[PDB]
Amino acid sequence: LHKEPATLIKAIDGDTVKLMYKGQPMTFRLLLVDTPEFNEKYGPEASAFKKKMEENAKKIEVEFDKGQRTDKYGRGLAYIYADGKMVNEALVRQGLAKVAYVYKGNNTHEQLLRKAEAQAKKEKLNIWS
Ligand SMILES: Cc1cn([C@H]2C[C@H](OP(=O)(O)O)[C@@H](COP(=O)(O)O)O2)c(=O)[nH]c1=O
Ligand SMILES: [Ca+2]
Repeated sequence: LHKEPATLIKAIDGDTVKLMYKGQPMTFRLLLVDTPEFNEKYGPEASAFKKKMEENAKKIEVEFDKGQRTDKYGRGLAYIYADGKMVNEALVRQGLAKVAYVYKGNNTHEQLLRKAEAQAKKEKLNIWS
């Protein structure tokens, strides 16, 4: 897998964001995670966390997996990094997302994220409290 550039256009919620990628605006959906919707418990805290991480970053990068790059809604499916730190992992590690939507052939970072979830759970953080 390789990291590619992108620039923040607009925060959306805990697991989607609008980025400019190869010079075109696209909504990206984070691979392998699920955050609570804004109206649900920890939804606003997830959105805030993601928003801050991405807006404060000097450099946003996208990393596609081996399989499908766009979902049925036209959303890019990627791992997103903010100054080299994986946003997908950070949300999970904070108890602000669950590992979810693990489809065969787009699951390179599954076990990394499952490890983060285990530690969040053990700490009783946020959704695991
Ligand atoms: C994260 C992800 C979601 N999706 C689809 C599955 C779900 O379909 P349905 O809309 O039919 O439930 C939906 C979940 O996204 P959200 O959690 O953004 O709603 O997006 C994928 O197809 N591939 C993926 O990797
Ligand atoms: Ca969601």
